[PDB]
Amino acid sequence: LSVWGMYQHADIVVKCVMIGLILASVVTWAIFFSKSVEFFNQKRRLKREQQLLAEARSLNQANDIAADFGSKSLSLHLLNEAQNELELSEGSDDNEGIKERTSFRLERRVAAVGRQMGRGNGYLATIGAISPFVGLFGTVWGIMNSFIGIAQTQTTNLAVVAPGIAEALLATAIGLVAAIPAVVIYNVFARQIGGFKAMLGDVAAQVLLLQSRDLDLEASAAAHP
Amino acid sequence: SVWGMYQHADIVVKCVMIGLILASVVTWAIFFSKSVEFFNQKRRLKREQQLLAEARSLNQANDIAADFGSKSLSLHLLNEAQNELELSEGSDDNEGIKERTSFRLERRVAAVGRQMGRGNGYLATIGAISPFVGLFGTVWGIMNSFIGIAQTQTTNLAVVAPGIAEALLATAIGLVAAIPAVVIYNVFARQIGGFKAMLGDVAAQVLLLQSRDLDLEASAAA
Amino acid sequence: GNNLMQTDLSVWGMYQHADIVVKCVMIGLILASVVTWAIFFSKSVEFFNQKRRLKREQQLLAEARSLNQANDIAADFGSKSLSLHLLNEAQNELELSEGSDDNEGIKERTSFRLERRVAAVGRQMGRGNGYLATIGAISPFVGLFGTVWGIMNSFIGIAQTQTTNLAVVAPGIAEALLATAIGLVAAIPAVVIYNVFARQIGGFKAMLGDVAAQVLLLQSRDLDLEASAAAHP
Amino acid sequence: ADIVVKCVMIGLILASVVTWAIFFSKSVEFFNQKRRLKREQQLLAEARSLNQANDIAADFGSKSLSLHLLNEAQNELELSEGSDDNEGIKERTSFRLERRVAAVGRQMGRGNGYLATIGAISPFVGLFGTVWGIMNSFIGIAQTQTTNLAVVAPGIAEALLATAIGLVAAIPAVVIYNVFARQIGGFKAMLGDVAAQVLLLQSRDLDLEASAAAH
Amino acid sequence: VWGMYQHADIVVKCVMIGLILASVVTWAIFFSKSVEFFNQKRRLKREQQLLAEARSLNQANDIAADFGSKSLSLHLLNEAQNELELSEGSDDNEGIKERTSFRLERRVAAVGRQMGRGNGYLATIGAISPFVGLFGTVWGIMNSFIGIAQTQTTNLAVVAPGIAEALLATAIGLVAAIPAVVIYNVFARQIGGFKAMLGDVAAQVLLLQSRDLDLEASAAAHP
Ligand SMILES: [Ca+2]
Repeated sequence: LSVWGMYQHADIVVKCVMIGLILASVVTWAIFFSKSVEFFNQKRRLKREQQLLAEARSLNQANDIAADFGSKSLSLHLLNEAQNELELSEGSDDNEGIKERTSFRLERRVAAVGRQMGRGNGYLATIGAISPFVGLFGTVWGIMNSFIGIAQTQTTNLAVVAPGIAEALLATAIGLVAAIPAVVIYNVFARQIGGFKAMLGDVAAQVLLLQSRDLDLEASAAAHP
Repeated sequence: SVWGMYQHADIVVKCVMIGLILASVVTWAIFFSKSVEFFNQKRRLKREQQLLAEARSLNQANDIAADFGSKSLSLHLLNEAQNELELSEGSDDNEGIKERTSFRLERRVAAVGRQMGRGNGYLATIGAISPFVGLFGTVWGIMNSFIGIAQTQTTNLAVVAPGIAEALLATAIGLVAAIPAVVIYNVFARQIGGFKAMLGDVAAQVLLLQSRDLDLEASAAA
Repeated sequence: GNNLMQTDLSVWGMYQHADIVVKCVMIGLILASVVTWAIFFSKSVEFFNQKRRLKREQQLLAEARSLNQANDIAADFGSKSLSLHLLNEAQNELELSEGSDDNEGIKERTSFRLERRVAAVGRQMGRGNGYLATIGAISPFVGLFGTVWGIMNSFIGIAQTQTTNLAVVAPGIAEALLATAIGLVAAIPAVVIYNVFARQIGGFKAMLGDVAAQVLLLQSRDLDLEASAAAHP
Repeated sequence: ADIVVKCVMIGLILASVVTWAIFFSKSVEFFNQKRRLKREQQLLAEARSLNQANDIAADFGSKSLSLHLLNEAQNELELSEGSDDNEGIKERTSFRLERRVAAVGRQMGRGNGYLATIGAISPFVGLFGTVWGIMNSFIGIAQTQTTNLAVVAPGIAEALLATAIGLVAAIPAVVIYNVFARQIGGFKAMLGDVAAQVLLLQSRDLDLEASAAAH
Repeated sequence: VWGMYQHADIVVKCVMIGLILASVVTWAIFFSKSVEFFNQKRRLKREQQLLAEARSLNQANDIAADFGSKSLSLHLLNEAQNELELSEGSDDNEGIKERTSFRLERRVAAVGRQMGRGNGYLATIGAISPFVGLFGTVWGIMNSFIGIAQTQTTNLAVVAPGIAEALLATAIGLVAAIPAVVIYNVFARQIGGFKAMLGDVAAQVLLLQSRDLDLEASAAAHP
């Protein structure tokens, strides 16, 4: 029969397989659309902030440039951690310590943001990996039930069992149609999350470089009046 | 008709089905016990991390964590650092203290990570060998099918059907055992990674407090 | 019953034995093949030229016994020269640090900068290889979809028209298999080209890291020799 | 019958023999190594200085791992006598202990490769056997001319036996391989723990000594 | 297997000849790189044993003098001496140490990379040989199904040849794929071990240099 009349004419287990695979497709495309608009906005904002800080030339100038980036700015956050470390460290003779403590801080928040970016990629990787074998389960179960049928009666003449076989194969087709776009989407999102991490670490590095240079130049100006 | 499929079938395939069945049960037991364990451990650690965010020195962190409980992971990290300070008493070299402390604490995070994945070994091997076992069953079934053609001498469809049915059942059960073990192993591996990361953040907070405090004490003496 | 009235057809008459879905799988796979080969031909000449240029720069700078001599060597390398960019970054760090007492800081900052740049370049080399790895990964399974859908249609044919024989849905079965065959032919060159690019990119990264390391070593040694000559005249 | 099918089957059973040899011998090795290290680490728990750790380990047996790590640290101190730079000693000692620990891990892993591959490829040489046999059968039905698969069916069943055996060979290879891999993991952690204790003792004693010498 | 491959299809003839060339390449790579790794690891193991006796960099240089021109150890020692000569006149021994370790660990990496050469081809052959064999079989059964119609009968004898050629493609695909991947893994493991040993020799060189710098500095400070 049709693909439709072929679905509900199948075994309850095979029905389950087909419906589950279709829902998997829905989750794939939902994740795709939302995360796509998200990454485009964040990448634009970060690129803008980064090129504005490119001119910074000191850490206080960078703070002045970043003042209006918004409270949700990742650059503003990294700059604020460096400022927080300096202020907590007021009175210390050891600039190496400040530098150490600041690098540890920035590198850790960058890492954390990357871990936010990937939330949901676990579902994509899992769907693309497991969908073909789930479809495969469906068709194996369907054809298994078919052959359990042919030796009961017990028949010959393949044309009689053909519909159950076709209905079973539809399960594998749906399994593949679910997996392939999941795999593709997973690949692009991995590439973009990597690129985003790289950009964010670029800003964090700008911050550390400014802080390091500032500490050294100030210590030198203080040692020789 | 699964109970009817169960022994309608060959002794070898009875073995395949029962063994794989057990594989599934151990898989899901592991899933439920360790999964609830991870929910609880994560919830407790996240709470302790919030309370300790309010600490502006190490002594205050120790005061905040005092009543965290006997098995608290944050309390263990703080105490490891306190132990290094106590053992290093009288030393002029704060770089040495900092170094020794990080080494100890990071070495601790790793170990906690190692014991979270303790059950994962079983999952990894089950998902590893379940298709093999399954495949054996199905290879057995098709083999029997040819014995039918040989003993019956009639090559119609009704003769080959039992072996094909058996074989397919073995493949189906092989998939049911293999797939969840594999994805559960991956989910647990991810959860362990995030937990190691959170715990590493608490250790980081401890190290930063100790480093800043040492520097400030040394400057107040100069 | 005896003899026949029928026959089969050629490649164009096989195409007539697939449904609309399988026709799409085949044509889409073949276009996929075209993008793999365009990627290959475009990136190949690019990589070759940059690799020759960099190889020359690296051999010439390997002779530099000092950071000043290295600057003289690279003087006219061109505006787009990667080596010249690394040297200019080291010079920039020295210049931004003018007035500082701490040479460790300069060394630290310079290494942090240069290593960063090398990594970025690697990323700018990897552009498009994701298309290759993805094409080589999923093309055999796109082909498999074609095959599964085809045999499904064949079993529908067996079911509506009774009895059996074959001869009817047999061409459709052959066409379905053909879809997997085309899938494999799409996957293989993608996988091989991809491996070649992974190797060549690895070597290019090593060459850049060699230039970068030579720059850092010259800067480190020169800072220390200057510091020692300033302490003890 | 045929020829190569039976050689696939025998080569698989040979592979099984190798699997079992590795299993028994490695079982002994890992269990004795783990027991020795566990005790050594418990006894070293008490030492309040590097010297106290050497003295405790001094009768561990000549092949003890803990005693070797301690002797590396002691050797580095002895070689560096006369030196005013304790950061150097520390550095050198860590480098040594890191290398030595790594090398020991290398040795403990040896032979696990054979398990990994036997478990990986054993079902495919099995498959090769059946494919070869059934290929022979189907050149057989091409010869003469037959129908009624019943003539060639027993040969085809014999051919499948080769895959069956391939899977049987692979299964224990794979399990033993996993068990031994978790073992190598635990052991590397234990060895790193003793190494770490050595480094901490030496570092702390170097610092308390340098301070007391200044004042 | 003689008349057989003579009567086959041109495409399947291509998959077969390609697969067997893959096989010959794997075994050529295997024999040459096998003896090469054997000789190099013998040489290095002897050198590491002999250098374990050095109590300083000069003593190591005397031990290594006749190691030969192709010796990796001599290369490492000469590199470390070169760093000492270029830094002559510098008061900063931290710098010297830093520069030296950086150089040696990169030389080690480079040797590893140079041995990783050609293992790529094994990795690629082991990667695509199942795809080619599998293509062969897919083509074979495709052609057998084309065979049944026309003549438009089922039976067996015209269905059997396509089955025979497909199975042949699988078999030769296995014979090409399996040894290529196994050899690739064995060589990757050997390369890892050699790189670790070489790093061990390098570390010996670094430690001797470090200790000598510190002892010279101490003998100058407290004469
Ligand atoms: Ca220092």
